[PDB]
Amino acid sequence: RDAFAALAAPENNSNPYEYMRWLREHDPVHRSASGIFLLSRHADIYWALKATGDTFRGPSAGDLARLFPRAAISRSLNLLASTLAMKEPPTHTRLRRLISRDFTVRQIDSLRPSIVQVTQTRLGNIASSLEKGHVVNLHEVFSVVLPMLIFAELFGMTQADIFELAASIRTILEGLNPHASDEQLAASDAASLEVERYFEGLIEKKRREPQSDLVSVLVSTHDDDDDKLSDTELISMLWGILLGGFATTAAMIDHAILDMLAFPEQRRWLEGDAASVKAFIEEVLRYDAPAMFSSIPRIAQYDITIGDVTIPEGADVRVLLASGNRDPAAFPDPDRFDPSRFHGTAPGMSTYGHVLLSFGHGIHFCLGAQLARVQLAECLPVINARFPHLVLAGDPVREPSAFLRTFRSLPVRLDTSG
Ligand code: HEM
Repeated sequence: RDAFAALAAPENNSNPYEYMRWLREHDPVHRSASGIFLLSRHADIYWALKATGDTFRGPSAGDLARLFPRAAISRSLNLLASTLAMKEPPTHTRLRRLISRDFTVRQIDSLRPSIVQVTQTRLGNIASSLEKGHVVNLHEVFSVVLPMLIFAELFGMTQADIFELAASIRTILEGLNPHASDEQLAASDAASLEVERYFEGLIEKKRREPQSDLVSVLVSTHDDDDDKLSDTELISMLWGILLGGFATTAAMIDHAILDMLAFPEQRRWLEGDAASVKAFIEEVLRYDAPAMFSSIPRIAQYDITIGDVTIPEGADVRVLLASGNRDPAAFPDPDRFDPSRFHGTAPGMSTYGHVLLSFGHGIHFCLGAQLARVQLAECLPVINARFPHLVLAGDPVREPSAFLRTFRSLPVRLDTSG
């Protein structure tokens, strides 16, 4: 009845793609009970993403207050509101320019050895148990761990520090849920205080003793421009990067593993050259999303129409990226897992010239898209090579959420013969 509630029901946390098809055909410009709109077709989603900046503005202070009424003047909402995802041009333009100057393709490629090293170490840790015929929850022992250890490497942080930060993130997000208790609010403000204090200390540390990591580069001088992120901007940028990769990459890894196990005839892509591996990962992304529906508010600047449906000035429009990715006008035979769609093409572009929507499009296109892609391209062949007879051990347990599609468990074992 209400698309956001329908998509969060258990069966739709499980397989929402039949309902998404229904929306695309029967209610493509869905108005929820709240008044927020939801676009499900590839064409309309692509349009809305590329119109962000002109036709759609970012959320104002009034918009965030309405979306987070319980936390309207809290430190935690102030921190969220300062992140790149919640900014609009021209402030967004400068902030994105400055982080992209230092968070580069070369910087990300320099993490590839570390991704292999972490994967090798975590897989070694469970090899004995798997060899004895036991079941391992790969989500808990691997998928959620690798992205955090890679953030530690990128930022120049300790493992202990990144795991405490992740715990703070969980607390903060709990405090921004609409049902949040006053106690969760207080815990969120305390965790937000700690996050700021931590990053302040990290910035000061790398400023005195720079290293090769991203924070050291961000806080040091730059030859071409003397523009740079201020300390308050730096805290917000590092925080927003962590939030962006908090649970998304882990869900991606989980989905890739599940696709490897469901379609063992496609494992060959992971055994091939760089172009072959990349194609598998592109199709993993096309096949599932970690949120489904978008988190960034897009506020209509004026009365818009999509078809004969009016979206009034001031309304909030969200997009169902996972539905666009299974739209047959963009991806023929959309329910088939087929990496050849993306073989030899530009990242996120099919052989027919239709774009993958898993990272968005336009000015808010995922800052971490290359980092996510490279993490998957390096770890998945290693997993496939270490445990050639890995199989699914039981049904994955999905993590109940109103906003995200993540797993609590991904149980795996080796195919054993007595
Ligand atoms: C597979 C993993 C990921 C997926 C599927 C994903 C998805 C997305 C999507 C769809 C958006 C745009 C949302 C919109 O336009 O409404 C976005 C934005 C963003 N992502 Fe990711 N993301 C992933 C991983 C990461 C990582 C590893 C980082 C680390 C830098 C990151 C940082 C960000 C940031 C900072 C933004 C805001 C960009 C802006 O507003 O200019 N994400 N992400």
